[PDB]
Amino acid sequence: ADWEAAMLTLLMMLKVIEKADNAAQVLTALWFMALAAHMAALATPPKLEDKSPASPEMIDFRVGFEELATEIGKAIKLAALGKVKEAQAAAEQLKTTVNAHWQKYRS
Amino acid sequence: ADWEAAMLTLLMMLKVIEKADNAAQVLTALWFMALAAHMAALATPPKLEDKSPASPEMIDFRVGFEELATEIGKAIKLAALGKVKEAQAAAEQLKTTVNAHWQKYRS
Amino acid sequence: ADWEAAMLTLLMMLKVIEKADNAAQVLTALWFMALAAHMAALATPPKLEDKSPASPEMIDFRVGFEELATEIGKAIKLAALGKVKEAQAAAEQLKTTVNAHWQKYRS
Ligand SMILES: [Co+2]
Repeated sequence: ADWEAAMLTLLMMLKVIEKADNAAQVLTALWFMALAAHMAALATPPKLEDKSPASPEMIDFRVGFEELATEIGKAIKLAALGKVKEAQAAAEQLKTTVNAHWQKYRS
Repeated sequence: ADWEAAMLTLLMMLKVIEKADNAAQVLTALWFMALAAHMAALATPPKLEDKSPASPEMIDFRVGFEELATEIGKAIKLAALGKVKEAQAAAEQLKTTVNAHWQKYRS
Repeated sequence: ADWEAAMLTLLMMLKVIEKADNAAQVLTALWFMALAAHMAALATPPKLEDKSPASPEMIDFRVGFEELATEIGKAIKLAALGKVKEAQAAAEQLKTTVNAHWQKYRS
């Protein structure tokens, strides 16, 4: 999928996560977040496909997206070890990270 | 997974999509479709594993499967921008494409 | 994701599978299992990251994880051809395999 679709999916699943009371739905949505990050691992924001592969702007985007995926994985492990509320705290921190990465290349 | 399992998953999720009233279940099933296409990206239909890698039949199969994945991504973006019904219209068009690709190598 | 998170996800989805009466939830959880195996395809158990890439211990781990993924795919095809209960029988056999692979490198 494209960058915008995946970022909106991440925000959607974050909305689904804060309204969760059991780790089942939590872990499900977190794995959907990791899924959306995996499908759009090479996607490019509409803001800057006309940039070179070794451009520091592009590398900024790439490492930020990797950061997203890594933070998702940490929250997934939290939701796997049983802790349904600590996973949601990590999910709100992830929401901060997702907000930043999206608002940087949203338009 | 194998080609047949993934194509039946696509048809199943298409059946789940037309009975949807909110973008949440829609986007969920569409991402499951993209997932099934990602897991079976190198799968071969039972009809023609005894073909060469550069055989135009095989390349036909490959580009058709890529077409499936791309059309799924477009429907996913539609279901991400909020439009739950335009996503279902794109999903019925995708159902046409999925029907063709499956009935070409079903047996 | 990491090995432990993915293995706990597999066990969780196995728990969700045995309580299933329709192939919809079955196939959904099985595809989540294949998803978790795909995300952690290169993950390393906490027990043995300090091993060489060509170490037979590491290769044992790798082929066992591939075995997990393959058995998941077989169960997914069973759950796709309509057979909701034969898929659950294959899922309990998969539970045996998952138990072994997890208890080998759990700590
Ligand atoms: Co992949």
